[PDB]
Order: sequence, then C-alpha cells, then structure tokens
Amino acid sequence: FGDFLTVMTQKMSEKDTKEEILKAFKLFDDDETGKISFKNLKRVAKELGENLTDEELQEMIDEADRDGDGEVSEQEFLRI
Repeated sequence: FGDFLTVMTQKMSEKDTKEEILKAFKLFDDDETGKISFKNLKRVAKELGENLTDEELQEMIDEADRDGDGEVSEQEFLRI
C-alpha cells in the first residue's frame, strides 16, 4: 500500500514512514472486515488525486498479495 499511495498522489515528499500501511488499509475497508480487493483500488484510484489504468493497479495487487488469493487481507497488512 505505500508505493500505491505515492503513485496516486504523484508528490514524492508528503507524510509518514511505517504506521501508513495500517492507517491507509483501515481507511480503505469502509465495511470494517479488513479485506481490499482490486475493485476497491478502482474507487480509491479515482478519489485520491491522479488516477491509474486497470493493468498498473493489478501490478500493485501482485506486490501486496504474496501470501493470499487475489486480495490483501489482515496477515499481509500486519506483516510490516
């Protein structure tokens, strides 16, 4: 989630170093369950500041889902 944040804002000097993985994922899951899938990445890509393409958001899922099934859960959020 750190590289997706810097990519969507486009300003390479903004806020945090650690802590941001827990604050960015918990403000992403509005239902409080704790599971981000590729469709919620589309909602946040448009609402942040500078939107990406379908293929580029899927490279962000592959770096985030190393121990999962195509979505980032609680175990890849706390692994920090």
